[PDB]
Amino acid sequence: FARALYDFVPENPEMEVALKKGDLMAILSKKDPLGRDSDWWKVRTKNGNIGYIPYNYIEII
Repeated sequence: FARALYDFVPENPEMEVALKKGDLMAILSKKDPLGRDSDWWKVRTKNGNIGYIPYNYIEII
């Protein structure tokens, strides 16, 4: 899946995941709708945190 680059934080206090520099996360979505180019994906951390996360903040296995 993916890894955590920098300490991430809920972009919005409604739906997002949290990351602590070095953490890890599983990415599913891409651009999300169409699937073009940009850094913004959806993730699942330890199956406990489900939300989004800029691609420039996570590592691709």
